[PDB]
Amino acid sequence: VNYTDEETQKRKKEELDKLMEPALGYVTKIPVNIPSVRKTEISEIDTVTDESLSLVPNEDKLRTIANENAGSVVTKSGSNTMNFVRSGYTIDVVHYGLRDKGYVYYKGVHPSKELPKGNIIVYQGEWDFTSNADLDAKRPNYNPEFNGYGAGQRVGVTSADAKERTYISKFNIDFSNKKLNGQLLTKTKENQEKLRYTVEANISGNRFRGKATATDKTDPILGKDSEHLEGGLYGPKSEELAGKFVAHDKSLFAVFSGKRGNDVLETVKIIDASKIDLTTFESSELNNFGNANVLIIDGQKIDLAGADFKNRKTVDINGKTMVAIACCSNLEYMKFGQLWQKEGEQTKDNSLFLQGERTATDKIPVGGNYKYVGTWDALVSKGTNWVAEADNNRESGYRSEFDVNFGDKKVSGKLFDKGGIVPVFMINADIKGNGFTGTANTTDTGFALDSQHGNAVFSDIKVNGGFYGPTAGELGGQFHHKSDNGSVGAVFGAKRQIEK
Repeated sequence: VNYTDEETQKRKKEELDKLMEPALGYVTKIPVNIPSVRKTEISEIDTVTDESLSLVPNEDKLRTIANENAGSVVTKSGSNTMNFVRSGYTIDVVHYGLRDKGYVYYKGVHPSKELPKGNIIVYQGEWDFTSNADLDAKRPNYNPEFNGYGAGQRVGVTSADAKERTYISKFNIDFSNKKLNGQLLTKTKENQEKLRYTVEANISGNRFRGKATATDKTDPILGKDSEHLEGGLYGPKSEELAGKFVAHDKSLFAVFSGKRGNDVLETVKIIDASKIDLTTFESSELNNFGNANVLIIDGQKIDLAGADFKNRKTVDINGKTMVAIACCSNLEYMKFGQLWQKEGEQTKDNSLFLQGERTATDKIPVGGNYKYVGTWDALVSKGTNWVAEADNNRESGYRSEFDVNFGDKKVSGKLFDKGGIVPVFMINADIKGNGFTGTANTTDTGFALDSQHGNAVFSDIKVNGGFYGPTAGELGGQFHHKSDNGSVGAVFGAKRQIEK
């Protein structure tokens, strides 16, 4: 007797909803009936957290199985066409019995921090799928589209199993309106195309969420709708996309890719996500999907919101235990703070991070003078270590204060040590697009490293920043420098003010 959990229709939708969380990629195993059951749904759907397009999800696992019984594992990734995404399958084509048949997946790299400015941009690619296994789903003993006897009856049938058919995808992305619509088609030997699915999605950050609608509801395999399509834009300037959808009855799992042509487009920043290493004082990029309140370390997510003003988060990621201090509760569209791996009382790879969701360029104020107030985080190293740790005290704390002139397109900034009545860093920058670039300086003679102890001096250090939120009511930025006469790494964020 086969017993399984009674899943309510509530939980079904909830576990489907869970599949909509953004990730570098997704992979599912092709369902295979155990002898006593008649039907096996798609259910083993896992996120992909590794970041190399060369690695095929769970391929190795399948390969270790393959050789033993028969051997023939085929892999399709679209590596000959795509540069930032991989989609397809890795399967045992000589599969029989109850062992694994393989996996369908998509994955991507460098989630886009820059999108095209506007207009409708075309992306072409491929798609693949696996079905569930169902003896009772009107699937014919002979299939005019799929190789073999009773394809999809005892074992999920895939795009790999099709008779001389290519599975083409086309997408139209309206970057002006952040809408996406597309087609999943099948092309036969005689170049006749058949629309299998239309897709529609809304873009948010570098991700889209939407639905896939089945062209032919009488199709025994590709005939069910999905209200759960999710994917992302990949590559620094949105060169490519990839994604998936799950049929509402878990009877199908599809993956797709897309790549736009060589037309050079104007782009805009939508996301800031970088970290400064506090020993090299170099800046590296972080993966981000357009939610600044979530930190992606090793393809795994860390939530940064909390009840306090700034919040300490401890999260275990691949045996690497990570700790982040994220500020601030009054910042809705950006986060910054410290990040490190913990080793008992030892701490490795200390770094500062900054994340923000850029304001739309056309939503940056064209004129007006506003004050921004926040705090900051920094490390300075000239012999000893001076440090700034974000706080809540507007009066004598680690203050950051900014005068922004949207008319004259300028940012003037002050960064204070605690107690200090005078600033220790003076930021001057010009507003360009939805960001700003400029310089950070100390006074001629600098500031004491606390408290014959050293003085720290920094001249014309490059400052990079952005305006965040719907109408740029938040701003943040960073600067870093390394030399033997001193080194610094700093992140800051500030909220727009109103006279009270």
